[PDB]
Amino acid sequence: MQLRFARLSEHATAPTRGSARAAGYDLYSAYDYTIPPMEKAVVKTDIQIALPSGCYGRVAPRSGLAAKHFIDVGAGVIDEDYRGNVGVVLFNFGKEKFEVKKGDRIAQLICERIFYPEIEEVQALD
Amino acid sequence: MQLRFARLSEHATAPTRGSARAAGYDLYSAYDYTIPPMEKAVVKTDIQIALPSGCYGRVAPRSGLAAKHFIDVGAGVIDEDYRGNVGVVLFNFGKEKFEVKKGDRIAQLICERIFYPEIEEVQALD
Amino acid sequence: MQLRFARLSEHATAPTRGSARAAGYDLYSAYDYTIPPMEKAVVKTDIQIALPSGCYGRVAPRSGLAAKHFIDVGAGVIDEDYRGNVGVVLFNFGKEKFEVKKGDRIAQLICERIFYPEIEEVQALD
Ligand SMILES: C[C@@H](NS(=O)(=O)CCCOCn1ccc(=O)[nH]c1=O)c1cccc(OC2CCCC2)c1
Ligand SMILES: C[C@@H](NS(=O)(=O)CCCOCn1ccc(=O)[nH]c1=O)c1cccc(OC2CCCC2)c1
Ligand SMILES: C[C@@H](NS(=O)(=O)CCCOCn1ccc(=O)[nH]c1=O)c1cccc(OC2CCCC2)c1
Ligand SMILES: [Zn+2]
Ligand SMILES: [Zn+2]
Ligand SMILES: [Zn+2]
Repeated sequence: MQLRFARLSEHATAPTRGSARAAGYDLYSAYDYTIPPMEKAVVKTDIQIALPSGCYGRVAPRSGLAAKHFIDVGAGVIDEDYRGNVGVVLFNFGKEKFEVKKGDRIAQLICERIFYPEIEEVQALD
Repeated sequence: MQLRFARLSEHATAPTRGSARAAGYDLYSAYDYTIPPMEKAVVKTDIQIALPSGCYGRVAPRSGLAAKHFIDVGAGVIDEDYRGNVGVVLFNFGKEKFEVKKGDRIAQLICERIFYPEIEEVQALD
Repeated sequence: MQLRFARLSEHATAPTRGSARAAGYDLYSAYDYTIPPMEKAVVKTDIQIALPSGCYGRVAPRSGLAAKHFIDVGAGVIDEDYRGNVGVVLFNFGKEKFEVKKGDRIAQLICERIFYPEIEEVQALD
């Protein structure tokens, strides 16, 4: 039960989790972005991750950004085997622009347990 | 495998799950709210919950409210150890205002199994 | 560990998963739809599914559609015991209409592990 990660640049921040039983690790922006009202942005973390076996990585919303600034997270399904730069798709549904600065926490990364079933076609179920 | 909860006021409704194999328990509004088009509201349940070990509580959308009224749920990650009042962040993307009355079902609470990995930094993955 | 499915019409496409460790099976539209800017549509797959025991089926967003076209997935909680036609609720938050053609991939289906706890009311937690 290790989540490993590597920094892809000097702008990356190591993910953090304050509480031992918090659902997610904090993801941090590696760059500044300005997100206009009713617009989206793909926000780079400049980290790559190796998820534990038996899960995928869900990029999930921060609670305060959602309730206070009408920020949501799009996309969000990081496959267990993905080794690229982790991106966060932010949706700004508010009426004001939303500013992201390098080092800001912008999402959380949850290790969601899943099955990897084989698929079988039948003519009709039970 | 118990989900425990306590009512924080007399306005709270005990969560329900009709089917034994439904993914979620129904969450009910403790108050009336009017949510304008393209607006958000934090809706109180006036319950506190104690989630089973090995999960977090995902506040997830009701299917009919989403398809019929363009209601979505923001935020939604309830940490395993959270003991406060459970809030539901509703996003109204429709063109008409959305009315919540006390006692209305407004979301579902899913006990999502997750890992709680330790984090380790390396220079580069494999 | 089988995911079974049946086609409800000749327009359905068998779900696919390219990578062995991809989080989701691709869901395909059985029909053409035009989704106006800032509108929603319930998109039929014309498949029925039988999920493995111990999960629900999460209809989750495709990453490219989210980042490139501002498409999101609403609703999305398919109960373990659901045997109806699988619908995908697409939200088009972009400024242009979004075209779905029969056979297009429109979402992914994730077998999310969950608990099915019994619920217990107490006066106050710990
Ligand atoms: C344009 C589009 N390309 S994409 O090929 O559709 C997905 C590429 C990234 O896959 C991993 N992933 C999946 C979901 C997620 O939320 N975050 C994330 O990092 C995309 C979508 C989402 C995130 C992206 O992040 C970019 C930042 C640097 C590399 C990718 C890109
Ligand atoms: C303003 C902001 N404060 S916040 O500190 O960011 C989060 C406080 C609540 O944390 C638990 N939680 C987390 C996610 C969720 O969806 N629901 C929920 O109850 C917030 C965000 C979401 C729900 C909230 O509910 C309030 C209702 C009464 C107490 C908190 C508050
Ligand atoms: C109108 C509304 N009816 S509903 O009764 O609220 C839900 C009916 C479908 O339940 C399974 N389900 C649940 C969530 C999901 O995302 N997809 C899905 O197939 C609804 C909501 C979502 C999907 C729907 O799909 C329709 C396509 C053909 C049958 C249902 C319908
Ligand atoms: Zn630089
Ligand atoms: Zn009162
Ligand atoms: Zn036909």
